[PDB]
Amino acid sequence: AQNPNCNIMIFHPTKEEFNDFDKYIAYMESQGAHRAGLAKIIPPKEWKARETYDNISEILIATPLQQVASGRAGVFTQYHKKKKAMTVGEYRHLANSKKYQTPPHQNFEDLERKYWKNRIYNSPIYGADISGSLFDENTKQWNLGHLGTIQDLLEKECGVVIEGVNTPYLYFGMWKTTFAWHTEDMDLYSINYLHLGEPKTWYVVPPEHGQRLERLARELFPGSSRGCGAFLRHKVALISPTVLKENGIPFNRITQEAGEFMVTFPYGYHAGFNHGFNCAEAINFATPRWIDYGKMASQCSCGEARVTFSMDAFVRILQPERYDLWKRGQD
Ligand SMILES: O=C(O)CNC(=O)C(=O)O
Ligand SMILES: [Mg+2]
Ligand code: NI
Ligand SMILES: [Zn+2]
Repeated sequence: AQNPNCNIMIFHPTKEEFNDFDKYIAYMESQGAHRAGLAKIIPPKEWKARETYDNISEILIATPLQQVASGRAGVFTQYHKKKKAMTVGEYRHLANSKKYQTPPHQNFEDLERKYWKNRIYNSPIYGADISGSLFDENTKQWNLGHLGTIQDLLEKECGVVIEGVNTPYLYFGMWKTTFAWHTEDMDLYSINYLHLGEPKTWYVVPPEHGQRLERLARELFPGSSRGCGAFLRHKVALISPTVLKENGIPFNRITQEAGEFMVTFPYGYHAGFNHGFNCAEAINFATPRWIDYGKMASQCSCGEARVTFSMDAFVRILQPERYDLWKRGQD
């Protein structure tokens, strides 16, 4: 069995290997990459996403979200308070302000220490989940707006044509902006390209051990767990690496820098934080190997998770027994 310790693998595809996206995902899996839940892909030196980032300031962040924490430093939830619209230029200035800017630090490990010590005492503002793309239309390799769609994959594998669309999303971050512990909708893959700016640190639990994280989470957030049998779908709970280690939860960590891709694999729980002002693009995707995970994915039906239009067909076709309850949670 390849990668039996479930380490995060880093790949350096050549320009030739960068042509065929599906083929390379399958290659990474042949080497055991998916066992970690997360892989990093460093693009060949010949590749670029676009020519420059000099002209992005006028993008609108219609609903910036202030991420307010509750709990203790290593075990907390966050809620998202909606703020007034602002441009990316305005958001960048805010991120760089004394109130929000990254503190002085020695290295990534020092900044990680500072994150986990102090995150809860601040409320950073995240420009998350903005439909759009920063890839140039002429970028033919690993262009996240040009991937094969999940509806087409489902139709190819299973024969059923379904409604729905699959487009990318932009994320504008600042110091301490946080992504809570989650797997993707329907336990899909995700891919995330860090276009510009400061790094993103990731934590990940191997898919084969995801239920260990779920059991810890139920213990640590006992009210939330009574409320919903899949409350991590709410995407609000944080647990620090120190707490995970104290509880024997297998995990790994890695820092993504600008110009690098990360892929999350089906049922790979992940969480993390941004180091300073940055912009990432991400999308969900599927492969043949996903279908079995999609059939078994948990679902939130309590009303909280509320998701895209396109998840309806995935539930309907892959989880017909669950569909009526889930759709009620949508309504
Ligand atoms: O970058 C973020 O805030 C969160 N991203 C992801 O969870 C992802 O790409 O799957
Ligand atoms: Mg612009
Ligand atoms: Ni994710
Ligand atoms: Zn729920």
